[PDB]
Amino acid sequence: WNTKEEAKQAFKEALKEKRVPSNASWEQAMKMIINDPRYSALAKLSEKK
Repeated sequence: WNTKEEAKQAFKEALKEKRVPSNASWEQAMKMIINDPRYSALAKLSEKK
C-alpha cells in the first residue's frame, strides 16, 4: 500500500477475517496477521506504515 490509511483498512479487513475481539489491543490484533503467513504482507506493512 502507498497510503497509511489504506494500509489500516487492509489491517481491519484481516482483523475481521481473524475474528479479532473488539476488546483486543492493536498489538494482539497484529499478532493474528503476524503468526499467519497468509497475511505476512500486512505484518510487514504494519512496520512499513
